Amino acid sequence: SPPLCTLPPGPEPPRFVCYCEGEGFNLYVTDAAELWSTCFTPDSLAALKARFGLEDITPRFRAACEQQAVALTLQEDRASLTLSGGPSALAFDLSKVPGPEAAPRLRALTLGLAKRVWSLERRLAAA
Amino acid sequence: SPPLCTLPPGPEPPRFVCYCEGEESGEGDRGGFNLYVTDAAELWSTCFTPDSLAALKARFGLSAAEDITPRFRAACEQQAVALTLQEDRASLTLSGGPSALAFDLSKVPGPEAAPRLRALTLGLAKRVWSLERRLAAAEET
Repeated sequence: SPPLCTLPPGPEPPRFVCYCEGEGFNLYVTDAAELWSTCFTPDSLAALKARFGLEDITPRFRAACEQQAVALTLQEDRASLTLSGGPSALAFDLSKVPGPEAAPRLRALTLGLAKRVWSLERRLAAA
Repeated sequence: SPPLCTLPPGPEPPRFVCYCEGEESGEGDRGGFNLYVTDAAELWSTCFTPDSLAALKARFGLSAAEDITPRFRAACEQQAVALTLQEDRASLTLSGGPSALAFDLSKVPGPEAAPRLRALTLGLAKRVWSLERRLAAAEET
């Protein structure tokens, strides 16, 4: 079940969602209008893991999402995502995704979320 | 929690979300009822006025103080929502209940639609996160 969290974590309205896909594996951040991505290649992902000392990034990100231990700085076309909890905080550089590439992802994101909600409410009612 | 469903039903990737708004409980701000349909590119709405909602309710024999949200909710749970899309217009048919209810929807203008779609996306993600937390609890622990 694909991990995600929203920011800010307060009772205030959510402004950003952080999620990941498919260990083409990447981290994403969106305010539902623009999309930022780690834009990994198979090579630069391996480079990244080795620098931090790795297995898989997803479980750490999942754990951060549950603890709401995700920090986000955003400037211009630049964002960073920080995961806290592990033996070392992990920071990721993200870049803005051009509109034409971002649009189908944002579209599928919205439709998939809606389908999850419907499914989770279905399952939660049977509990 | 606010009702919704996705279409088409079953295992195939969702193409549309249907949801509703208004008829809020309590003595606080209460908005008029509307049904929404989106493919996450465009937004369609019933765009009800007080008169057009009354006329719709008459067309299918409902009273004025009657909330329509619970009929929508039943339709969503059973996935008895049928959608037709013309170029400009849409229809939504709810068959959760004993009598079918048909709704005319029209396109919401971009400057109103775009902030509604963003809030929808962000709100759903908050829900998902909240639901999976409540689920992990109930099912095992």
